Amino acid sequence: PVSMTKTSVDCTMYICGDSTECSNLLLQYGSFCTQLNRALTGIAVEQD
Amino acid sequence: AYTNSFTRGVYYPDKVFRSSVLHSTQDLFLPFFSNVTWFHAIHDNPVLPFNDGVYFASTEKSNIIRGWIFGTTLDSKTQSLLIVNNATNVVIKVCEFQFCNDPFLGVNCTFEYVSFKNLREFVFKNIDGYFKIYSKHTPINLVRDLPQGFSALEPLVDLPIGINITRFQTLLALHAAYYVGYLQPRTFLLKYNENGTITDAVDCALDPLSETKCTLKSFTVEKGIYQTSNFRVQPTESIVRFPNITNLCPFGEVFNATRFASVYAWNRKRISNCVADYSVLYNSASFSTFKCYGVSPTKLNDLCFTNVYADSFVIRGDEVRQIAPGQTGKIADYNYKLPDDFTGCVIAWNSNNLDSKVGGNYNYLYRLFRKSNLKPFERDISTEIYQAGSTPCNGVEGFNCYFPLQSYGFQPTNGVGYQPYRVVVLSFELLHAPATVCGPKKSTNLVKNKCVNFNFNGLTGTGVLTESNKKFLPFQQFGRDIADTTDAVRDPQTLEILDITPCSFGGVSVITPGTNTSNQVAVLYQDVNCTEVNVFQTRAGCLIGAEHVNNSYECDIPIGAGICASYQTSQSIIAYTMSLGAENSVAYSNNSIAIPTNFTISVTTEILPVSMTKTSVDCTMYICGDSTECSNLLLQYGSFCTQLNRALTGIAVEQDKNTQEVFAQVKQIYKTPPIKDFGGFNFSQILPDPSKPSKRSFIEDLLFNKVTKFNGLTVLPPLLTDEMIAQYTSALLAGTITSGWTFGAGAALQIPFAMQMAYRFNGIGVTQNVLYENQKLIANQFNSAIGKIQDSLSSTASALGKLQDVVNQNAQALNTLVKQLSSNFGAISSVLNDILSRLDPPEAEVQIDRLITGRLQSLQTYVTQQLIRAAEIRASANLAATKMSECVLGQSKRVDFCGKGYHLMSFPQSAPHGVVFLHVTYVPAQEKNFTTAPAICHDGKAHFPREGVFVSNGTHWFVTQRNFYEPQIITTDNTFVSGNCDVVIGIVNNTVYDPLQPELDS
Ligand SMILES: *[C@@H]1O[C@H](CO)[C@@H](O)[C@H](O)[C@H]1NC(C)=O
Ligand SMILES: *[C@@H]1O[C@H](CO)[C@@H](O)[C@H](O)[C@H]1NC(C)=O
Ligand SMILES: *[C@@H]1O[C@H](CO)[C@@H](O)[C@H](O)[C@H]1NC(C)=O
Ligand SMILES: *[C@@H]1O[C@H](CO)[C@@H](O)[C@H](O)[C@H]1NC(C)=O
Ligand SMILES: *[C@@H]1O[C@H](CO)[C@@H](O)[C@H](O)[C@H]1NC(C)=O
Ligand SMILES: *[C@@H]1O[C@H](CO)[C@@H](O)[C@H](O)[C@H]1NC(C)=O
Ligand SMILES: *[C@@H]1O[C@H](CO)[C@@H](O)[C@H](O)[C@H]1NC(C)=O
Repeated sequence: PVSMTKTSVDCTMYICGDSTECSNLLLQYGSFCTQLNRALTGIAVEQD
Repeated sequence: AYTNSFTRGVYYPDKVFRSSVLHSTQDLFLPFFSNVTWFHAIHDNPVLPFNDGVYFASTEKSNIIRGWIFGTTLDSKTQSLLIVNNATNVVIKVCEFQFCNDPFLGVNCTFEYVSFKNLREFVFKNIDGYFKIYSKHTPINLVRDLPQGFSALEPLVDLPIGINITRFQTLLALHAAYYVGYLQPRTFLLKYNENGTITDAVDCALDPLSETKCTLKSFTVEKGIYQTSNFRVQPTESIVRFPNITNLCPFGEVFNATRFASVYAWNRKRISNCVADYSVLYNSASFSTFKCYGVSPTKLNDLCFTNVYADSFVIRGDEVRQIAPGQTGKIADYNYKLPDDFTGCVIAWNSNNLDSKVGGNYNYLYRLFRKSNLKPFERDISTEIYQAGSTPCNGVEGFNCYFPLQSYGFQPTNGVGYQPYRVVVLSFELLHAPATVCGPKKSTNLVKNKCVNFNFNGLTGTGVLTESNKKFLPFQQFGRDIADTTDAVRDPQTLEILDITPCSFGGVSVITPGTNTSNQVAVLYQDVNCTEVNVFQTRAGCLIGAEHVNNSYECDIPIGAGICASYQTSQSIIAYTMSLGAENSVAYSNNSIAIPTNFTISVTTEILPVSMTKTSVDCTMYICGDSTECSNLLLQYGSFCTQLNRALTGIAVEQDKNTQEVFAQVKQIYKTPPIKDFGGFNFSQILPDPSKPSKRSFIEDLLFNKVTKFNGLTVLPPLLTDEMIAQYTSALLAGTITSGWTFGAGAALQIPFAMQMAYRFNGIGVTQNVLYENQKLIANQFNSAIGKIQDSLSSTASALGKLQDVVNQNAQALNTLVKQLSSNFGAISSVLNDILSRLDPPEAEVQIDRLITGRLQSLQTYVTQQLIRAAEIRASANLAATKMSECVLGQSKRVDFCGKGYHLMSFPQSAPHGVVFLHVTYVPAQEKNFTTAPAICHDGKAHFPREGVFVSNGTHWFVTQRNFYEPQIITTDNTFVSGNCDVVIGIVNNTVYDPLQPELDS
């Protein structure tokens, strides 16, 4: 295997999809969405 | 009259000093380069919407504009402020002043305070009751309109009025040029300088440039692809689909029955074919207590449940808290037990008057004695006499004989907690029965191929509703997927299978070149079909902004599905099928050979992250910095942070081990000779310069120059400082300049650099004779190639990509740790001295525990992230150690392992937490077509070369090495005799000249 499936799983919509209140409570955790999205993006560009 | 609001309107969201740091906040500013209205001051004061604010600017020469009135009615009906400056006093009052018929200044008194060449900007506003006076006076040389320039707008005075303003009217002076920008709750990338003046700002929700600007946290964005947010097709309307129920449900019957059951025999009234509004329930104010455990106490009317139970039984006032999960007592253990996962809602209204006889209500029973505690939602009708003592009864009294059921005497003369009630615990359940009890919300038509807000029988979501062929059985109602989410539903009014699929969604990514190159904007909608959104549709999605090009180019900013975007010609953004290269068919046949007549020595900079900043956090200092209570509460987790400290110190020691394995493979001190008579190969740019104060290379100096805390986490200094890392690199360079591969294995053997290149040439199967034949030429090419390294390494910032990105990666890891010191994690504050200094210790274990589980989980993500990052660094560092061992400390025969081309050697160069290798490679340049045959037959015997390839230019046959055209006549010290000419295909007639033949003939 040279690559996995290039999953681009977004933090806010995966955890609180189609929701504003849950995304507001989730951004109160600080950066976990931005380093998780950067981690998935780094994974995707790593398969590329 | 419209104006481009160029740069004006930036103020301080807060007045906390910051330096060389970019803070992002949500606040009310007007957008940059936006549309603002242009006014004159001849013969205009309409009441504009100050919905959340505007920005004022004045071109003034005689002080005509002098005041403002802001408010919601602005007619002394509400509290409205007036501003006058009578050349000596500043007067800002909201008191009941006499305003004129047309409000001007000449040329509810609760707030108890009673007393061109100039651009004036004033923003009077209210945020949370603060009245901020924002002021700035700025000289200019400009007359046409508002100037282009940056101006921080600072607060001066905060006054206690706290006034609603939704629309405002300017104040004139009778015997006003201004601008109106509608502010929005937008997020803003703000820049502070070291002197504390806000020098720039970005409204970053405006255009793709600014969206990249505040997602990359920088005012200058590199050319590339960046995901900024998510695109979701918003529902345009709401569809409600409920069964065609026509009967009002007897909820009022189980509230207003002539009699209610006891807790000994409470009823299960099961409900189907009903409409439940609950609006009459909430409109009734009779509820004494409403402890609604599974579902919201207020938000229930729109919700639909599958089945409901009315568990009506009468119990005392002090016992109303015992109808709860986890509660115990006589009633909770002997009469009615609720499960710990009870999903429902408990009802009890103020009801002393109805289920209470004036002579005593005697018909309600309860169980006070039982040998075992009862089960959740079971019904026990058993009347067996409870066994208390020792001897049994044959229906008599005495020992072991009381009736286990006895009744309440309900009289109005009882105590206030002992009062009778019509408590009726409507034991709601959310199960997955056929959903019947829905709020009315009259239905609408079934839309197709358009995602809207649907609520099918209490099940909500977003998606399109299409017809399906999915053959339901008549009892079955809902569909599920492999991921057990809802796949199909049946419309409960018309019996049709409705497929549910959420519409096209996805993150938005942005194509943008450098801001130092362009400001042209582009957006990408991936996996969206170009209906629901100079528009291009591809397999990757809907691309808006770039014109589609049938001509194919090399990929610069990747898009997806083979599409790539770039910036070219007059320049513009283009979209195209990306090239896989130049379309170059090879000139194959059975007899076609290509061998290069010319070569070049190319040098490639394989730069490798070998090491990392030895970050080490402290259980005390980082997690619970200078706090005895928090350090104790972290040791409450036991050895947990101790293996974290062990792991981080392990990362430090193995980083030292990586550096030792790549550099201190050398056992001695090697120093360069005072003369650099290196056979034409000047190394004073790659070798340390004695004229330099620190003995490092010149290219290392540009690797130190062009490419380059105290708050609980420290950095450990390396065991190897930068100067003596440079000393080890100088040692490795010296060993591979005067000693080559020998000092890697054993004793230092002095070997010339000409010998190293000549023998390294042999390694890749090209003969070393070419090197001494063109020594001056390749000295020129290699020196100028190192000069091209110097030029590229000094000109392009992208040449340091693989170390700049990793040093930045560690920087963002540390920076996210730093940002968790702002993150609250559910605690009310993020600074630990603040949270400890204001919380009493018993609730401080709770607050500190939330903060440290958040801090420790973020630190856990951090330490695992650098554990896998140090695994990547250590994999690339064992790669670097084998690279140095086989490519510096020896010659590698691994093709394409030491950069593109036939590897010759490599030159270590120290760099900030990394190694730069100067891999010299052999790359062929110019080639010719020749005719070739597998073998040459000479005297009935087939001939094969020991080294090299048979070729012919069409006139004479030659044997030549596979990577350089050196034609010689076929000679038996280059070929050998084998086999016969009758078997091999493609063999040609020739003669093979034995070098022994002229010796024996002469
Ligand atoms: C900020 O303050 C320093 C300190 O006097 C001053 O020298 C400088 O000119 C100011 N302005 C800047 C850095 O733009
Ligand atoms: C109830 O809904 C069904 C939908 O199929 C419809 O055919 C029927 O006429 C409706 N009846 C009333 C009284 O609204
Ligand atoms: C995109 O929408 C058009 C509009 O009708 C349609 O013809 C085309 O099939 C769609 N593309 C895909 C991949 O379904
Ligand atoms: C082959 O091409 C290289 C390219 O620079 C040149 O330096 C060299 O002199 C050429 N050799 C011959 C034999 O033409
Ligand atoms: C050193 O390298 C420079 C290249 O800038 C060259 O001009 C000079 O002749 C070299 N000196 C020696 C002694 O090789
Ligand atoms: C394949 O090789 C044979 C023998 O060298 C030759 O006769 C034949 O023409 C070749 N095929 C082509 C397409 O040239
Ligand atoms: C030359 O090659 C041919 C095959 O094409 C072979 O039959 C013959 O014996 C060879 N030698 C000669 C003609 O001397």
